[PDB]
Amino acid sequence: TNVVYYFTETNNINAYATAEALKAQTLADAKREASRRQCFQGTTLKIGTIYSLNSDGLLVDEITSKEDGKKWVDRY
Repeated sequence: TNVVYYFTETNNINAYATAEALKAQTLADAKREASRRQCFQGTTLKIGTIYSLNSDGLLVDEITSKEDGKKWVDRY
């Protein structure tokens, strides 16, 4: 399948990690899948596209993020 969205689960919004591919094809599905793939309490979720990644595969330019217990906040 083709990959549109990626996510990371980090300890806070200023920490970076290698992007993991999502199966979702829309943003609303990506948010639901990313919340369901979150392992831990208290972590931060970021979602981005292929253009959100640097050359090392790190998710640095997320299009939306979600602090634990809060709603998704889009960049714009």
